[PDB]
Amino acid sequence: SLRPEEIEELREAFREFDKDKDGYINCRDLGNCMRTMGYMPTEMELIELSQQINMNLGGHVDFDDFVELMGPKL
Ligand SMILES: [Ca+2]
Repeated sequence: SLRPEEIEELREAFREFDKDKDGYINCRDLGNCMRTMGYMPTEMELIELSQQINMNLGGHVDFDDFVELMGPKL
């Protein structure tokens, strides 16, 4: 039932990808994070998804959504 240990790592990543350090990000470097250690989405997966988030969501992702989307492992 690991979570806080795995999440703690995401916190560092979120900031690492956060260049504006404004406490927010988008489907820009987000996809680059999934391939870093996530699940490495396919070709259209990293696109269809990134966009889906860009459109559906609104065009922004918070450390919460990033963590939630990242999930534990699967
Ligand atoms: Ca930010």
